[PDB]
Amino acid sequence: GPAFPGMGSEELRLASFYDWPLTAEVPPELLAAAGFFHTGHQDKVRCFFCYGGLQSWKRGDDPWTEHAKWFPGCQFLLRSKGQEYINNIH
Ligand SMILES: CN[C@@H](C)C(=O)N[C@H](C(=O)N1CC[C@H]2CC[C@H](NC(=O)C(c3ccccc3)c3ccccc3)[C@H]21)C(C)(C)C
Ligand SMILES: [Zn+2]
Repeated sequence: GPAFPGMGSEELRLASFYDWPLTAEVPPELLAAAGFFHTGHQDKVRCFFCYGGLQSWKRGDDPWTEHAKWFPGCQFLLRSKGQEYINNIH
């Protein structure tokens, strides 16, 4: 199961980005869709399922790409995007 079942809802994850500092650079909509919620500190986010944390986001970063790059074993990622997607990023 998920590390943090309470953030399994995409809408709850999106709400967590109310004070996100990088709206134009890395959209909250895409971060939330990709399993991430905002910790509230700087640009630190975490996936609700694998609990993997990512920070130091660069403008134009693709949240799903970064998810697969750093946490390829995440089952939410696999369920959502499929194995071919994960394999191609590697
Ligand atoms: C350029 N795109 C971004 C999304 C990126 O690749 N970020 C990397 C990243 O954040 N990573 C890579 C994979 C993870 C391991 C190293 C880094 N982890 C953290 O920064 C976490 C952390 C560890 C120790 C002290 C403070 C923070 C972290 C924890 C919770 C939330 C966010 C990050 C995570 C970085 C900083 C190494 C370029
Ligand atoms: Zn994950």
